[PDB]
Amino acid sequence: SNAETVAAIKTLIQQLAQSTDQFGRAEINDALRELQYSLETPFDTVMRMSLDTAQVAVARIGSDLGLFKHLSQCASPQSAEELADHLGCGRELMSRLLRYMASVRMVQQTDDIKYISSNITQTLAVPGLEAGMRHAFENLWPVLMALPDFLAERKYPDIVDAKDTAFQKAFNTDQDCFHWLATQPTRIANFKVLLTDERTPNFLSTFPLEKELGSWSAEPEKALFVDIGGGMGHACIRLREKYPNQPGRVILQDLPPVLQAAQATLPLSGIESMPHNFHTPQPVQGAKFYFLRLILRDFPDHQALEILQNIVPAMDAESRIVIDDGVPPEKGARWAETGTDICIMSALGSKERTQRQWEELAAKAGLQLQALYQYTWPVVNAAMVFSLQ
Amino acid sequence: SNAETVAAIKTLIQQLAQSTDQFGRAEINDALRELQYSLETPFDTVMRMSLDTAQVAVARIGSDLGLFKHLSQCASPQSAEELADHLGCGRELMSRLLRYMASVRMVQQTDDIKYISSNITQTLAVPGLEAGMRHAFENLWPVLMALPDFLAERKYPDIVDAKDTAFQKAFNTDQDCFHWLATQPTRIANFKVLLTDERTPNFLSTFPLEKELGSWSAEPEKALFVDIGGGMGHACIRLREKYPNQPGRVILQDLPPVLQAAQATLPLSGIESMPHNFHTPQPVQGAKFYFLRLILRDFPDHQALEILQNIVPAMDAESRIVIDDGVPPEKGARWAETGTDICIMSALGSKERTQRQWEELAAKAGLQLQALYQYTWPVVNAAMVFSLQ
Amino acid sequence: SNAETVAAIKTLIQQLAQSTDQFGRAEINDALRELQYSLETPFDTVMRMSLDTAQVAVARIGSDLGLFKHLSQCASPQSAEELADHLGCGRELMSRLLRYMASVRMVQQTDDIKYISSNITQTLAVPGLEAGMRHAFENLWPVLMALPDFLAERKYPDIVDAKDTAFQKAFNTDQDCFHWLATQPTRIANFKVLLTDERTPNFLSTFPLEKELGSWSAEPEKALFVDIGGGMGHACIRLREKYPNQPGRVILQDLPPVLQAAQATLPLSGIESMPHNFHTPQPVQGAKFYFLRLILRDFPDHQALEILQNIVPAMDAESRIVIDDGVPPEKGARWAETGTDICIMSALGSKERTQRQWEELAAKAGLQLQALYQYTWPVVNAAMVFSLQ
Amino acid sequence: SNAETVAAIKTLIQQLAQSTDQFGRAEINDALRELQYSLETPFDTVMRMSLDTAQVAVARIGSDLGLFKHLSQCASPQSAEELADHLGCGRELMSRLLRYMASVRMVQQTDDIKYISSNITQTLAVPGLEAGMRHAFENLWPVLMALPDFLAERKYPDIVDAKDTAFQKAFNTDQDCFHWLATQPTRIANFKVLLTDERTPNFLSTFPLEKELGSWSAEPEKALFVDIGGGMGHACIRLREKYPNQPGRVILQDLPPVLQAAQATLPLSGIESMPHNFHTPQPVQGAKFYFLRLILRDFPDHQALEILQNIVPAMDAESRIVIDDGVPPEKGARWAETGTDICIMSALGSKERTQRQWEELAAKAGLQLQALYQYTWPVVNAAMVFSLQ
Ligand SMILES: C/C=C/C=C/CCC[C@H](C)C(=O)c1c(O)c(-c2ccccc2)c[nH]c1=O
Ligand SMILES: C/C=C/C=C/CCC[C@H](C)C(=O)c1c(O)c(-c2ccccc2)c[nH]c1=O
Ligand SMILES: C/C=C/C=C/CCC[C@H](C)C(=O)c1c(O)c(-c2ccccc2)c[nH]c1=O
Ligand SMILES: C/C=C/C=C/CCC[C@H](C)C(=O)c1c(O)c(-c2ccccc2)c[nH]c1=O
Ligand SMILES: Nc1ncnc2c1ncn2[C@@H]1O[C@H](CSCC[C@H](N)C(=O)O)[C@@H](O)[C@H]1O
Ligand SMILES: Nc1ncnc2c1ncn2[C@@H]1O[C@H](CSCC[C@H](N)C(=O)O)[C@@H](O)[C@H]1O
Ligand SMILES: Nc1ncnc2c1ncn2[C@@H]1O[C@H](CSCC[C@H](N)C(=O)O)[C@@H](O)[C@H]1O
Ligand SMILES: Nc1ncnc2c1ncn2[C@@H]1O[C@H](CSCC[C@H](N)C(=O)O)[C@@H](O)[C@H]1O
Ligand SMILES: [Cl-]
Ligand SMILES: [Cl-]
Ligand SMILES: [Cl-]
Ligand SMILES: [Cl-]
Ligand SMILES: [Cl-]
Ligand SMILES: [Cl-]
Ligand SMILES: [Cl-]
Ligand SMILES: [Cl-]
Repeated sequence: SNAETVAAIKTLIQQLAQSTDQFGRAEINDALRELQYSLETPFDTVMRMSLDTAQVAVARIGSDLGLFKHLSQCASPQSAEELADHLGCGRELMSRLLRYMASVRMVQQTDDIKYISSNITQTLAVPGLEAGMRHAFENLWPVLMALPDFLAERKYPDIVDAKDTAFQKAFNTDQDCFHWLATQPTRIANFKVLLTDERTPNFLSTFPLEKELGSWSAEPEKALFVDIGGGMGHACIRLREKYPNQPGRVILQDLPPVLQAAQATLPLSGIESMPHNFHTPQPVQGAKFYFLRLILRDFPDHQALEILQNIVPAMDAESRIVIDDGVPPEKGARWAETGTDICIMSALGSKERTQRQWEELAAKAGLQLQALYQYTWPVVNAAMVFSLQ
Repeated sequence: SNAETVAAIKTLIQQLAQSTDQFGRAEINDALRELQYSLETPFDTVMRMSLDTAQVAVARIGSDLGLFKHLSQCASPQSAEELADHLGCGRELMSRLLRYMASVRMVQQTDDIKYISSNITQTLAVPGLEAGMRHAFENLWPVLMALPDFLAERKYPDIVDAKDTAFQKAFNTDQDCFHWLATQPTRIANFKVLLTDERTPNFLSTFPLEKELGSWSAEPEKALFVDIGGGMGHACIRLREKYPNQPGRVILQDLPPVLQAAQATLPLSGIESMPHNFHTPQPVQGAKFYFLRLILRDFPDHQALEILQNIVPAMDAESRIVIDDGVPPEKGARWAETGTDICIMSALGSKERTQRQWEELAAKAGLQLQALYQYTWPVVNAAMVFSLQ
Repeated sequence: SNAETVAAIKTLIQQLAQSTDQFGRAEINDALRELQYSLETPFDTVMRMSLDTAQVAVARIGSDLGLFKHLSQCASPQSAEELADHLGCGRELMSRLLRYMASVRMVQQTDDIKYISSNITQTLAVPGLEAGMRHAFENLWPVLMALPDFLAERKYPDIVDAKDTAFQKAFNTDQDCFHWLATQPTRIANFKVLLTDERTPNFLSTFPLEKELGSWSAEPEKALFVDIGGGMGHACIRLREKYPNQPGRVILQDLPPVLQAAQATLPLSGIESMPHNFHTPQPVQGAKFYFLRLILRDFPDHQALEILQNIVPAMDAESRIVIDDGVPPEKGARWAETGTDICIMSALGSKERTQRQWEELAAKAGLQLQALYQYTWPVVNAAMVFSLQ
Repeated sequence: SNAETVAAIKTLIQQLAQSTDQFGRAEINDALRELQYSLETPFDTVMRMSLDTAQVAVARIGSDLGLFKHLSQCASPQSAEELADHLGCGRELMSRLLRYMASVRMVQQTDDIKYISSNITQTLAVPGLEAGMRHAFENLWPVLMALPDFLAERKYPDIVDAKDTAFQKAFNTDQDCFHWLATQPTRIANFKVLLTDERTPNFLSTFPLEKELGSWSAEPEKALFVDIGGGMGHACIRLREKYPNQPGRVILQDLPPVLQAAQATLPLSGIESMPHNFHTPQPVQGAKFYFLRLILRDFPDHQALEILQNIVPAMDAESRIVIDDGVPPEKGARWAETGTDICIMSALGSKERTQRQWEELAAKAGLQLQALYQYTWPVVNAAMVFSLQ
């Protein structure tokens, strides 16, 4: 029975996935993807490429309607008619959307053709994760749609500049992405929500802080941790939580509107909010750790170098710059890393960097790599610790 | 070992897949997709939705460069430098594109970071399949990108009309999709290549021709088979190949430029080419089978009914209309059926139809279902045989 | 590749087995046995039955030579020549024995044809487990070899009497098994070593001692626990270890030579050693628990009933008899339970008993079942708690 | 759910086993055995060794009762009571035997505690396979039971002589096994039935007969195939069946009582029956193939050599001796090969021989190996083709 074999495959893979940790499950997931691509027919390859696109548009519709939040609060299965009337959607349209969503697990369909939430329903109901999906639709899609004709018209140049990539064609502007976004309040509002998502795990799961501290003294009143472009301060909060007895100033640096958003959820004491533009010289002198998490991947080499050169004059011999970012391998990189590389090339002119490419960038700022502490697998995020040469 | 477990999963799934037939492999692939969606983390759900989009854009770039056709005929692994110089691409751009393609199996990357064809490379090198991918990029993507805001601004109506759906917003026109496309030479040229793809299996694998004929007789120059909108005539060719001694005319009906393109590959005798617009009265009277394959799914009910009403006056008591099309189930429909439904809703105002919906449509034309012969699974395509009521 | 498929099966089963507990692994092992029996060819069925017998004979030879104890303490692989010379075995004989042992995992053979311990080597080096294997060879095998012709010559009677079963034919005696064994010094010495094996888990993992005690009070030098035929006293030791502050005497009852052997490993206080023959009236009056673990399965109903009838006059209203023994199900019993049933039928005239059969036996002694506490699965051992009717 | 996981393991292994051929299934079976042995607890190891022995005794009882033949003819499930009354067995004994048999798949137990035949029931109902089981019980078991004390009393000698092994102790005789068996009519009768079993596959599945023939001429009246000790002539029958047009005499040689048994099932023409004792000079001169299947493994080197030396003088330059027998590997031999080695050592003083050991034996007869044609895996049986040196 082919149905019996499929059911047994599902049982065994679900059991193997429970038998391991999140990194093992991520490896299983990538294997399932590779198996699919290798087992599909040629026609199914093109069908998959033609249709998987629709998931983002339909998630965006469900988000607009409030469907995922509503369904995640429902105590019993709901009919399409009930959902349509409650959310203000045409009954036929709602039925067709829900049938599509159930087929890609965006919701679950029951045996009597009613609907309940799935894991994906709950995910899309979370404001920060919903904002990530809406970002993909409104900011990533236009840039990817413009990229092939941009490259064709320009005879396939290497993209190296934030002011000369697919973004300018997609949005009919000469500004770079970050400058243009600052003029679009609806997009700024979505980014504000996006900043509330906290990635897990984080670098403190593997970072040997006491080892890296050595004999560094916080006395008289030195800074332990300067979180440069720290957003909502999640790194600062987790640091104080994990190391509540380590002395030294912990400083969140970001732009004033972001620091105001962060205030509601920062601890009452122990974390300073310091307005600071990281394109200017670093004001905090002689801190133990200057921390840059997912900052430098958004910038081409010239601008990333300037950010580092703004920090180096503040360092003393014991200071370290900690770059927490993606470190793809030299070969066999996975779709999350290479896909991110193509997207930030097209929107920002930047790139993902291997360890050798990080070291080459840091060397231009007078820095040398002392240690690298991986904390995710198989897609590598790592805290890279640099000192003065 | 995580690597050892992952390799063992791949080995066992591959062995199970090779032991079943194409329909069993399709069921396995659908299960792998379901497992992937159920095992991903919330962040990975959003990352998947954010990035899987890039596959179509990068395939379009590879098609523009001629990369897949070139790699499919190479007899040894090629470096990114060699490919860039041969195809006229910037070397860094080519390297980043190839790394992305390898991570989604669009090519294969070797242990010394060179590149060879994968199954997907060969697929994208086939002109008809390449054309399907280009169609997804240039025709489906803009309509899907317009659908969420189209529905929002119109307060979520049921889409019922080809002249009032997302297409009009996407391409800034009041024309319906088919009328507009016929004004766009480059898009027409891609559709001509798309028609060269022949789907397998086909309805003749399960259609009981002898039983359906009964004592039918061709005595007065009558037609056995009229292929309405038959494209390149694949159904006529396969019919003559499988039943070479069955009497009766076999007639391919389409518009003149498609019949012209079909001539090169049609047999030199046995199949007549007859220009005919299926929005006009059917000229062939009393044929045994009037055959409509993947025609009516492109039209809303009102227009699909008019196509049928142009045939019914030509029928005698022995005539049958054979609708060969998708028959999604009442529940548990799969992503290929529901995804198609949402795309053709957005571009064409049409829909996929359950068996009951096909019967309701045909009844408005005065037709009754006599037999239904499935020939694919689990996504069902079937030849539905209708007679006069 | 057959080798690759086989390796992948092993990897996946190993991973599934390590992800469950000991009871889950027992269920997996029973499924592997069932699969093996269902997938063997008819010839392989007979070959398996013909040859699996040799494992006991070869283990006995390895035990006689001291091979498993020696190999378990070796720090490097040993050649067959080295083992033969050390153990005093002909070199060709030793080589052929070791090749056989490696093929059934009794040792492991290395890639350069030397030998190291396997899990089974270590098992057969443990004195109590080695003694169980020697018992199978010298006591169980002769009775099983005599059973078919014993039943044939007697026209297939129900075996009901310890003095009239296959044992008498196998050892050419009119004595029952236990009486005869007590005349055979070498066999007695092996049983003494066998008693040093402690089964895990034990009944204290699920026995709700506090609930079963209720308001029981030890005030007049009363006994909490009387271990009847307790052997080395493992149940008394575990009880004192788990409930060190519970008042009440804890008493180990057995025959003098077994109590003597127990002294070396008993705690120096807290457990009394009391010589007592359980075929005679119980001397300890009004104890809370009279405990019989794996005693009554060795006796037919008439003798098991007499053992219980020697205890019941010592009971007061609060006393309980706790029978800790196998409780096979009414259907679907597993090979360990039914195999034991056939062996003890042939040697001892006794039987395994379902819960209903235990209740019927105990009712003849005027006892009623109050509670049953399983502590192993899927082959069930349980502590059955009986009170006066 | 652990029950769900076990069910899925069974489904997937059953599907993998159907996806391959008999050799692949044999490899899977050996892997299942290895997994069991590696996953059992120490206690379960000794329990398995103690109890698996009982299968042979219980199969022997079922054979005595006619149970397997009766159940294999039953059209519906049978109760233990019905089976007991029909076969003349005590009702309790029958119930306990059937429960044991169901737990080792010797029969199947239904949900309402009735019994139906399994694959093993059908196997044990086949006369030749039943005879193999009865041989294991009455001839192999006594020799294995005597082997440990035989070796101990003799200080572990290398066994080299058919008149000085465990057989003489087991059966209290000074005769060798084959000479003693000739005086025991009940054992001779079982061997007669055993000879009717035909092993599959056979050497003709891979033997390149036309290649090995070369230009050999059967003219004037030469012998193609001389089946030395050919038993019922299965090799001769299959040869004539597969190669019906190859000329040349095909001659079955065996002892007169065996040739008389063979007559009923030999073809009416084309195969000669020739009484011949293979301890005397071969009478047929200059045959192309002198065939010895599973003959020489029953003899120590001295006697096996004499059998070959009786053939060599009959050979001309084109003659070949074909030894069809087991060829275990130099390392990693499997339980069927090593177990057979231990059994024939104990009963016959002989041995299984590697390819090098076959070549060394044949070289003493003036023979050289020309080709080796395997036809079973993973346990190797092969047709080894030898010519004059
Ligand atoms: C080699 C081809 C592989 C294709 C795989 C799946 C294609 C999915 C895709 C939504 C599909 O099915 C259909 C269309 O796009 C269209 C259309 C025709 C013109 C403009 C827009 C859409 C009509 N009618 C369809 O059905
Ligand atoms: C909850 C969020 C989930 C997201 C998962 C995958 C996100 C993939 C995505 C290409 C990504 O990584 C990045 C960006 O889009 C951008 C950006 C910022 C502004 C405009 C366009 C792109 C910058 N820098 C990035 O790195
Ligand atoms: C239908 C039969 C199935 C048997 C499967 C396995 C048989 C294993 C078994 C040790 C075997 O192989 C051999 C013998 O017992 C004997 C023998 C002959 C006479 C007396 C004792 C042993 C000779 N020579 C053998 O080779
Ligand atoms: C370390 C030990 C491992 C043992 C695993 C399974 C042993 C199976 C085995 C049939 C078993 O259970 C029993 C006996 O042999 C006996 C006995 C006692 C004296 C003589 C003969 C049999 C009594 N009562 C039993 O129950
Ligand atoms: N010029 C600038 N100076 C300081 N912060 C900036 C900046 N431009 C952008 N940023 C901030 O950089 C952050 C990038 S995203 C937040 C990443 C953060 N380090 C984390 O991992 O949680 C945003 O908070 C944004 O407000
Ligand atoms: N008005 C019209 N009259 C006749 N054919 C038409 C038409 N409009 C579109 N078509 C044809 O309808 C076909 C739709 S796709 C081809 C489907 C074909 N029946 C097959 O399965 O092989 C195209 O060949 C197109 O040329
Ligand atoms: N007549 C008798 N009186 C008391 N003990 C006896 C006896 N006959 C046998 N025994 C003891 O009964 C025990 C059987 S085996 C030991 C079982 C023990 N209850 C346990 O599970 O740990 C042996 O210790 C043996 O010495
Ligand atoms: N001295 C002897 N001369 C000829 N045949 C003998 C013999 N001693 C035993 N045999 C025969 O050798 C055979 C061994 S078993 C049969 C094996 C046979 N070659 C086959 O594969 O089918 C028996 O038929 C037995 O009768
Ligand atoms: Cl701390
Ligand atoms: Cl890579
Ligand atoms: Cl198809
Ligand atoms: Cl058919
Ligand atoms: Cl146990
Ligand atoms: Cl408890
Ligand atoms: Cl032939
Ligand atoms: Cl070996």
